[PDB]
Amino acid sequence: ESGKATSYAELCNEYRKLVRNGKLACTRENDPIQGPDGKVHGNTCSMCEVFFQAEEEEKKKKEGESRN
Repeated sequence: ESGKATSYAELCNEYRKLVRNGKLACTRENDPIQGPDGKVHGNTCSMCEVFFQAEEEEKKKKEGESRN
């Protein structure tokens, strides 16, 4: 337990520039870590991809009907 609690939305933030329409992806960093799901991932982005994915559902709602 070192540093501040920090927050994914703020930590993975640096990966928001990679996430296009809810899909995050970056180089192949060589540093496996863990995520909030107590699960390990390939790189730091992979850990941010799962969090970014969950945010894709909130966008499920459309501002209007595609038929307009």
